[PDB]
Amino acid sequence: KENPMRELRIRKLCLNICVGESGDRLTRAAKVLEQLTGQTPVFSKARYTVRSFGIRRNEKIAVHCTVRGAKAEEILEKGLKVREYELRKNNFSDTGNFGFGIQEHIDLGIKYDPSIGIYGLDFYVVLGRPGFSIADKKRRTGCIGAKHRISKEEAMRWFQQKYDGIILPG
RNA sequence: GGGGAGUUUGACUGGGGCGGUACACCUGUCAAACGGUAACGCAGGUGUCCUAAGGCGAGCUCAGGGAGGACAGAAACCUC
Ligand SMILES: [Mg+2]
Ligand SMILES: [Mg+2]
Repeated sequence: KENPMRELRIRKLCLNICVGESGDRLTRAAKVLEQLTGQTPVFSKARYTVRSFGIRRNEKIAVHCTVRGAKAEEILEKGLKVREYELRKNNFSDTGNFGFGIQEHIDLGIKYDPSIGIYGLDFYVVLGRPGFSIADKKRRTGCIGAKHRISKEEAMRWFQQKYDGIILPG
């Protein structure tokens, strides 16, 4: 048997692009990201100052956004279609989440505009389960127990069964 | 305008002088489980800075570590 609603569902999908310098490149990356995600993304300032990468304290160097639900699985479907539903054993974290990256963006269904240029990005997905909001709600916060959490094997099974993908070793 | 006049040229202090400030303040210890308690005892700090680094209210949680993610690495950004 099974519990009808202890099943696995994706609860958020995070997209980010880290360009490493503020300016026209940054705002065009924000533009392509918001065109892809249908909503305005946000800028993240540099935490520290390191001159090896040519960055300083508190300038926007990356643009990221998060999605839930319908648009989340559509974007994830596009990304996995680009990655031909192929992932590696080490692509999955110990907490049940996973992710990957796309070297360039116009392949997943984005028209090439010569002005904006080309940009890669990182997809990440946080596998969830009904009741995970306990860990972050305000009134009576608590843990999510031991049985209810997600492990690497469960994430692998969910990925290979729902999206009929292949986990090549590596 | 030392030609001439009057006067002054601190204190502390293992003699005085040179050095130093133990000369006004602050922290720990000395200090002997109330408080107080000495030495040129020990380790140090002060003559500032702030329109917010003051005053309320709201919302968040930090250092670090582990596991993941294109360039990305020991270190850039995202997630748990
Ligand atoms: Mg005389
Ligand atoms: Mg006594």
